[PDB]
Amino acid sequence: MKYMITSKGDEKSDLLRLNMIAGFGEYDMEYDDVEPEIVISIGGDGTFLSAFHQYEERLDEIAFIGIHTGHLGFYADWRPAEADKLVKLLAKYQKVSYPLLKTTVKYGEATYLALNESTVKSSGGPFVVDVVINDIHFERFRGDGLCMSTPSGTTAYNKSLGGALMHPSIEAMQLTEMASINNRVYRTIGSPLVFPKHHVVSLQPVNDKDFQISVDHLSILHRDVQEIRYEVSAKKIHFARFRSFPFWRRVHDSFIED
Amino acid sequence: MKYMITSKGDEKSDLLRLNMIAGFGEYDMEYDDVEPEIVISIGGDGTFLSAFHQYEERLDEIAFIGIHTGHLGFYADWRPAEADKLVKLLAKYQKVSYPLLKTTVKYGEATYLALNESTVKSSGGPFVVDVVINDIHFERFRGDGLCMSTPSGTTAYNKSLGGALMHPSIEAMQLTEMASINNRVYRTIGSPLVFPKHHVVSLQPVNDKDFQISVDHLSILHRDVQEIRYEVSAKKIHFARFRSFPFWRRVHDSFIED
Amino acid sequence: MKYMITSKGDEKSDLLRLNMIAGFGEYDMEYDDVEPEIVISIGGDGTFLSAFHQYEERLDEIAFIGIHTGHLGFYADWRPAEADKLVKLLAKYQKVSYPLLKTTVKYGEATYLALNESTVKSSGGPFVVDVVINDIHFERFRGDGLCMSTPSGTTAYNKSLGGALMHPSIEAMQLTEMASINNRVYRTIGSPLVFPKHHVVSLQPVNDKDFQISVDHLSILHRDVQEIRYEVSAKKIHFARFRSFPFWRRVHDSFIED
Amino acid sequence: MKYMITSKGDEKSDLLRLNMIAGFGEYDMEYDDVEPEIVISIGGDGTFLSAFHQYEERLDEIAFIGIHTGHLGFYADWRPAEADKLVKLLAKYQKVSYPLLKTTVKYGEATYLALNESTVKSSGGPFVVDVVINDIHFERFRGDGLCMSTPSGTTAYNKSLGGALMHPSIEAMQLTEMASINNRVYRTIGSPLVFPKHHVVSLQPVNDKDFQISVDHLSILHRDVQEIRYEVSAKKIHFARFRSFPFWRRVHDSFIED
Ligand SMILES: Cc1nc2c(N)ncnc2n1CCCl
Ligand SMILES: Cc1nc2c(N)ncnc2n1CCCl
Ligand SMILES: Cc1nc2c(N)ncnc2n1CCCl
Ligand SMILES: Cc1nc2c(N)ncnc2n1CCCl
Repeated sequence: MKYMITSKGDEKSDLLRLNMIAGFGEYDMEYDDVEPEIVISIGGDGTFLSAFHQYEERLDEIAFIGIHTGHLGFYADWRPAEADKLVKLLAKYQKVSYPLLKTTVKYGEATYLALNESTVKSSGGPFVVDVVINDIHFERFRGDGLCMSTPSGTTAYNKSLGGALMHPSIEAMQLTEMASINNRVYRTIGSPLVFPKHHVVSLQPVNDKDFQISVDHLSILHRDVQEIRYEVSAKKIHFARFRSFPFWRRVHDSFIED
Repeated sequence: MKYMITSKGDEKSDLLRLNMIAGFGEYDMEYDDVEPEIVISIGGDGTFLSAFHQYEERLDEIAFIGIHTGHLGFYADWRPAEADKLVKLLAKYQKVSYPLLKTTVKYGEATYLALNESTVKSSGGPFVVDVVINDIHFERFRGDGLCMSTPSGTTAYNKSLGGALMHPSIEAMQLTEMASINNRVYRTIGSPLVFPKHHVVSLQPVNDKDFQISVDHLSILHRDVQEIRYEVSAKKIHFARFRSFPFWRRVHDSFIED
Repeated sequence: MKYMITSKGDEKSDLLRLNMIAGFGEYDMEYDDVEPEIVISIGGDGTFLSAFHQYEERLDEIAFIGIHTGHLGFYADWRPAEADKLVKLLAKYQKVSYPLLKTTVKYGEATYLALNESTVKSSGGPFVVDVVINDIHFERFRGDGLCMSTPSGTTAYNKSLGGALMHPSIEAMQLTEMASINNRVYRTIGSPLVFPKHHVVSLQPVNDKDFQISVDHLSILHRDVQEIRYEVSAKKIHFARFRSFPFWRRVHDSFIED
Repeated sequence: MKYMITSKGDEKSDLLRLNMIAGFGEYDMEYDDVEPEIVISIGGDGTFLSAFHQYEERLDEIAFIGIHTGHLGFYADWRPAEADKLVKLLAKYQKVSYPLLKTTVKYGEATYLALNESTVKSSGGPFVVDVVINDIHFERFRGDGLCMSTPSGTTAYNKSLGGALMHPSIEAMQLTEMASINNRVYRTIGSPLVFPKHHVVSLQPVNDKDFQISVDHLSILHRDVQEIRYEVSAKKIHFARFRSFPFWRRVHDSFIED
């Protein structure tokens, strides 16, 4: 069974990576960073984000595993001291799948897959877009930007904006506002919105058509934008589970105490 | 097919009720407020709430219809001028189901069914409870109270507390905080929490065991409480749909403009 | 110079109280709980709140001192181990004054002095009041209640409701909302409001005239209420300062780390 | 008495400007856009913002007047139909002063005067700064940015971020957070902070020293930044008042109804 390991790049992560590779060598494991079936991330949730996007074209044949060399992450939920215990079991577990968010941009198409969220800002000018939900004009948003988050991504940027945390077993997506203007003439919903599967949220410009669109940690500028389309992707990320680590326990350890 | 009609009690609602009853008399409809299969509510969402709780023992044999004599409600989504058009079609539509919230209270059991939400406060003293999620201690809440809302109830009390609006096709429940205390020694999650089906949220006392527990508009005091249990109910409320009125359009008309 | 000491009532506070009284006996200090000029509070901010209200008729002749036997409080900012050091200096310091909030209730008058805040709720029914600012109708509030806080009280209940923290050198008062309803027909400002000196905020009923009015920790029901009047009081509480303990440092220790 | 008039540039504003200039010609008024003593703004609060910054070097000799050709603004509080009535009285009123915010940037100094607010973001990377209040380390902020607002500016960007509205008679400044990160290891105060006169709020970098600093509508990038200093300015903007238009009425008309 093929595998590969990505490292944060610091001294602790590179050394932990070489010790796991040496451990897998004692088994029948084959290192292959081209067509792997097991992808291990050593570092933080940001390193795991990079590992996910390096193989988003083969998500159905890959089970991800995360190791946090710093603090407890949501995707990297393995202690460095438990690395050798992980090498044995990984060489012969069950698979756990999380939903993902699809982002489509159209000009005068480009699709992206997000694990945390996808946000839209205005390249310098004021951000004004009309929010269309299933071909129905819902609101004209006026403010800093908007954030569409996955279930597992609600603990990231979505949380800082006031969004709700939702369990990853729910196939849904959540949209939250960034510093919206609300006076007697400009009105937005304010509340976060949770959309189920097969619901399409479209963002359409009003004046400016240049938007700073981000997907997870990748932020790239798009010029002459006609529409930004959001929907829950049909593809899912697969994790390799070896023990019981509930999502609500991960939330407790990351935010309450540990 | 049996039916019944509840009225808000004012002049406009009582007159609209008698005109619909006379219209149903022209068909083969039988008025029966004991074992009805069609329950019509004329007034507001509060009147619809009363109509739901009067027949929560026969939810699987009843399709609800709401008429708003005041402003546009979420459950009463029919104009009074469309009443006669409603009488004809209702006498020979499709059924639409929404999930519900189950509330269990234990002393030293009482179950309730909520359409909007179920909240917990403290009878006078300070409100302190431990929040347990699937037999896991998540947080010790310290503040005014807590609110567990249904999907269709997220537009009510849940919205005023900062909760997210979620589409009723999602079988889930959402918990939100009321004026929580957060300093260097008392810590809550703050964010709203969305729980899927088969997840159990338990509230357990610390000192005071008397709580002011509410279900929709019913508020009753409970003494010597041992545990408050929350989970998505297996029973669903059934609406009779005659036209396309999306939930996100109901949200737009109630909060954006109409 | 006369003095008195109030205790939380537990073992640690009562013992610390008797040791300070014995220390003051070694000086020319006279214990008098009737007409004191120095009032020491041993326990928490709640105990300090009680000590303030026991002598609100002689605020101009009393300098308050707080000792926290538990965690760091905002009004009780002295460690128990620093008690003997406090007894010496207190027997021959400078005075520091904080503004207070005045609350007037009228029926068919009763004035109260608050150190933290004064809140208004509805005795069971829904809470609806019109908010009048300097004889100008500002908004019709619809929700759980309202909270008018002093500058030093903004770190208490006001903080849990989203209010801003303001330095006690600012003679002002801050009003915050409790779970307000905001749809297309009911509209409140939502933002907290900071009022300067000589500004009068009046609350007037709409239907129900019975309100659960609270002042600091005292909560008492009022029937047949005509108006609730708010303004910054002309009286100030006086603290005895012996060292530099800035307000922003007290906020840091209570909420960031310590 | 010298005067000048700035226009939004559209057809309605330019025509209203030429009609007022012709009206002032019938009096002893002298048009001078170099050393004026009366500055009239015709358009919106953005146009008024431009008019303020064009003459921030002569604030003590200038009384500002605003005219809104669109909707009711906070600084432009005169209807276009009341223009001729304004020309007569302005040619022989009382002066009203509002406080301002001072912003100092230091490299390896540049001072700015803000009427609404001054915000700090990170030029691309993550925004991390230490917040120092009167030479005391208060918090290490981690998020999108920070916003320091004037009293009259609290109805603008400060409001969208959750800040409190404060009456302009209070000489103070208010700081609010933008999408802060708060987990078990990163902690900010969250609440808005209101600082009185003579209090200094300093922002110091951690890693990145390039910041996108904005003052009102001007946004300019600063490289190799050592410190960002905030304090209530000693200079005040002067308005020419002809009638009673309370601040709380301006808030009502802009946000509640009009
Ligand atoms: C990169 C990333 N993702 C998440 C996530 N889902 N929850 C919480 N933190 C996350 N991070 C790191 C930001 Cl501190
Ligand atoms: C009784 C009730 N239920 C709801 C609901 N689900 N959404 C919005 N408003 C509701 N109301 C009436 C309160 Cl105004
Ligand atoms: C009674 C009290 N007053 C305050 C205050 N001003 N700030 C913070 N905490 C306070 N407390 C105790 C509540 Cl934990
Ligand atoms: C430029 C500007 N200043 C303000 C202000 N102080 N309050 C409200 N709106 C303002 N605007 C225009 C933004 Cl819509």
